[PDB]
Amino acid sequence: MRTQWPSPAKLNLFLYITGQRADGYHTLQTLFQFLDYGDTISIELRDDGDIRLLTPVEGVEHEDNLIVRAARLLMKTAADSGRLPTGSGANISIDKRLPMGGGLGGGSSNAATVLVALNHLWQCGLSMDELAEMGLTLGADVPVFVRGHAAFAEGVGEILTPVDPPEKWYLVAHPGVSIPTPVIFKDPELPRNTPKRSIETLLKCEFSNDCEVIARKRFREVDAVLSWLLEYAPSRLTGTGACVFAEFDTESEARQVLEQAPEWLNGFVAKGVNLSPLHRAML
Ligand SMILES: C[C@](O)(CO)[C@H](O)COP(=O)(O)OP(=O)(O)OC[C@H]1O[C@@H](n2ccc(N)nc2=O)[C@H](O)[C@@H]1O
Ligand SMILES: [Cl-]
Repeated sequence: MRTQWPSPAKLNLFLYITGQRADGYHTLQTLFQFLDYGDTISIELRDDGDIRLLTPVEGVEHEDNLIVRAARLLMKTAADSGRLPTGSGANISIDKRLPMGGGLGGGSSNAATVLVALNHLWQCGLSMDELAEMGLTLGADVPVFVRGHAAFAEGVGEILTPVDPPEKWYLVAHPGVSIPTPVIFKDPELPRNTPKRSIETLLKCEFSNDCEVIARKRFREVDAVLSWLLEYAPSRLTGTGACVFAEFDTESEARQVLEQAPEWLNGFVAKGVNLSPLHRAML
C-alpha cells in the first residue's frame, strides 16, 4: 500500500537578528506559521532494508536529498535502541510544488514529513520529541515541522515555544532568483543588534524581517516583487528570501490580487495555519 503525506511550507511571520555566536551563527527571534500548501510525499514500504527515492529533485543527488538523509538517520537511531524491525525500508517519491529554498523551508519540511511518516509506518514508536531531536541535525527548521505547531523560535532557532498567532491568507511570490541562506547572513550591512524581546512584546509589535533590507538591496527583482505587492497589502520577506508574502484577511482578496499581479511574481495563495497539515492529516 502507498501512503501520501503532506509536506507544508512555512513562513517566518517575523524574523529579528539579535547577535552573532562565537562560531558566526546568528541568534534570532522568529515566528513560524505553516501554510496549507506544499509538497506531497508518497511512501511504499520495502522489506529488504533499502531506502529508494524514486523521484529526482532538481540538482540534488540521492544521498544529498533531505528525504534520504532523514530516512537513514531515523533508521540508524531506531536501530540503536532496537526499535527498527528487521528489513524495514522504503520507496519514496515526491510531488514537488515548493521552490528550492526561497525561505519556505521546503527541504526541511520534506525531512520532517519523512521522519514522522517512516516512524509511523515502520512502527518505531519514537516520540515527536525524539524525532525533533534528531531532526535538528538536519536543520533548525526541521523540529518546527516535526512538532507540528506554530512556534516562536529563539537561540539560533533551536529554542521553541508553541504560540497561537492570527491565521491569515497569503499571496506568496518568488521572482526566480535562488538566494543561498549564507549569502544574506554574511552580508556586512545585515542588522545584528535587534534587541531581544519577550514573546508578548513581539506579538503586539509590527511584524518585520531583518533580512529584508539586505535582500532588497542585493537582489533587484526581490526589491521589485516587494514594490508590486506593497501596492496591495502589507508584505515582507520570509526566511532569507527570495520569497515574499502579502497578508490578507480573506482568500477572495488574496486571489484577486494574484490575478492582478505580474505573472513573473510566480505567486500562489495559501492559508496560514497553526497546526501543520502533516499532523492534521494524522488526526
Ligand atoms: C533563518 C531561517 O531560514 C529561518 O526559518 C533558518 O533558521 C535557517 O536555518 P537552517 O536552514 O538550519 O541553517 P542552514 O540553511 O543549514 O545554514 C546555512 C548557513 O547560514 C548561516 N546561518 C544560518 C542560521 C543562523 N541562525 N545564523 C547563520 O549565520 C550559517 O553560515 C549557516 O552555515
Ligand atoms: Cl510543540
